[PDB]
Amino acid sequence: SMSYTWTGALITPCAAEESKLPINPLSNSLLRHHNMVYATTSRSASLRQKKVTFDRLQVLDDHYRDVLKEMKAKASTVKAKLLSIEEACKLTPPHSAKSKFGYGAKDVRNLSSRAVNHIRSVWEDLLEDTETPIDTTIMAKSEVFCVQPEKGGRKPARLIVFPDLGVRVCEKMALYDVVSTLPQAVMGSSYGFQYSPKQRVEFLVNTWKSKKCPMGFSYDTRCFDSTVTESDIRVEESIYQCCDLAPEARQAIRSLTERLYIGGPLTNSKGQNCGYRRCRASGVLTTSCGNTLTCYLKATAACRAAKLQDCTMLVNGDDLVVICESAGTQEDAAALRAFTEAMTRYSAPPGDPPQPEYDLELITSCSSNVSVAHDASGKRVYYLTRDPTTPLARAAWETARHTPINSWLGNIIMYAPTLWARMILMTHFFSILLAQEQLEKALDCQIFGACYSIEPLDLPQIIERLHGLSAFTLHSYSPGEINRVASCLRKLGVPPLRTWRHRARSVRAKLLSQGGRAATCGRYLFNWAVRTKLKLTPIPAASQLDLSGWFVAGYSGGDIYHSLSR
Repeated sequence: SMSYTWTGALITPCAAEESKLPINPLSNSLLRHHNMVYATTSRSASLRQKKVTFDRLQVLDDHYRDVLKEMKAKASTVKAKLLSIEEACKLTPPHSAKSKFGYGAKDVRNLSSRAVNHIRSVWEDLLEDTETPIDTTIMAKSEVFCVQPEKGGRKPARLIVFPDLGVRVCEKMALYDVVSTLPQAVMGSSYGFQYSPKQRVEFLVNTWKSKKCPMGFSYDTRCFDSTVTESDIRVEESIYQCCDLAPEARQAIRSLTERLYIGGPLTNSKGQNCGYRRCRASGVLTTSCGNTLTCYLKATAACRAAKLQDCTMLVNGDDLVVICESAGTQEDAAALRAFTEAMTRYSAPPGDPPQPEYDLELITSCSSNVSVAHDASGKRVYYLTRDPTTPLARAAWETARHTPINSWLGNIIMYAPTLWARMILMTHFFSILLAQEQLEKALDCQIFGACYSIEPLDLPQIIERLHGLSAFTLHSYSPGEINRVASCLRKLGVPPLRTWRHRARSVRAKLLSQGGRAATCGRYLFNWAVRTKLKLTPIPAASQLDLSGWFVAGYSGGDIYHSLSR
């Protein structure tokens, strides 16, 4: 079973494609080495195709079946509701790809006559037609990175595969509630997306110390989406079907499984047939949930087969971290080898072989890792950090050119406590915002694949609820962390960290001398940069004004939007 068949037609771009940074003088002294920063394009689509096209052998054993049944039993607990056309319509992102049938995302959210009447047809057809493969578009995704340490080495583009907008709304009607409810109900504390980064670190540590002599590792599968088999996709549906479901929902889920989720024809932006998918589509609603369940399933079964002891996992789509209990250094080396054999049999082979780890801080997953600093009281605080190379490069790109997605806003939020977010990314972007006019203009950023509309004057209260008060008051970061950031600054040509302390005062001052929501941003955010720090007490609006829905589920590739928060 091949993940992909290709006809020969190209993955084409739909417009103009940017690949290098522009000669922009206030990307400037964010970053001067612009040769380092690039964006992926259609040109490298072929290279990705080769990487992502292969046969899939799958051998299921008693462990897999045993784990499946325990999952289904947990799933049998769930009752899932059918969404109405109006509710699914509201979940649609303002700049989601328009339909072939002469209407766009705007028309959907307005409940336009042409849009809801097409949507009803797609739904009715899901009921009348039970097997005809549903069309998708394949495209190259444009992502920014920093040139790889073997001389301008480069990641090729990712392929994004999605059905027409009308189908996307129907998926929401049938599977939105399911996808927001079932993963937690099945996987419990092992479901990553229920955790704020503060809750995430809290669960990591707690699990680590609950161990005699802990041992953890992270597992990376070689292009997970392609490893997912038609069997996997069906096993997945069998889990969904354990929910209490409306009869049309049940049919809709059944049809979407056979007509879309298991595979179907690929069409480029020119209308040409590119070939056929028999693996996971990156851009359907079920992609995160389905991946999270499928990764959790294969891994739990692989642990048992590998005879690892007191495995706890934390799963986030295809990102997988295991914290378990160590039988004596070449104990696990062997046990991981076994684990890897089992994952490989289940059709989930690794990228780089997994390595046992006996220091929590050295384990990296979700691109991130735990580090330690201290807050005013001097007490050791645990926080979640990351190599800043890709965020700092993306920040430079977003300065130089306009873009819907502002990942910088996202990294500030998610990595508020980190040294590099506070000194560089807050300082730089509040300066730009200050000088421009734009402190109130809400911006779109993504958390867990779902886009959010967010006002930058609400970071002090967002940061406080998601990270606590220590996020503004942390100071004596580890030598390892500080050395990563300093190193990353050299590689990119970002000015040294002491450079930013100077800049951060001016920005703080230009923003205390403004008052209001501005004012607050200068008190707590840039407190690290003043000479005799003032005493920061908890913000009022933080609690009884801001709201959930934020760390409930993973929605990557699922066309999901909340205009939640500010």
